[PDB]
Amino acid sequence: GSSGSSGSRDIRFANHETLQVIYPYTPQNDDELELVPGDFIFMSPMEQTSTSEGWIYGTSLTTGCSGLLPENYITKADECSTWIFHGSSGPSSG
Repeated sequence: GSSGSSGSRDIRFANHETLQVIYPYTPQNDDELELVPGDFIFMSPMEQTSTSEGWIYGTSLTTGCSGLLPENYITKADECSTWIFHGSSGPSSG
């Protein structure tokens, strides 16, 4: 069949989200992950743990480590743009 587990080293056929760190954060355990200003964080629903509360499970782009972080330290990725994908536009939407 196909040689490739569910996950992958790179996001090609996955719907992983991308967020940019807006402020640093000093963790205290593994459960959480270190945050760095100017880095990205890949969030996945299959890796969500204690997020619904306020945190968010993702993976760093610089280091490559994953863990829980405060949603109040990151932001949506508005740097990457699609090629044809429209999504939605009109009422102050973009």
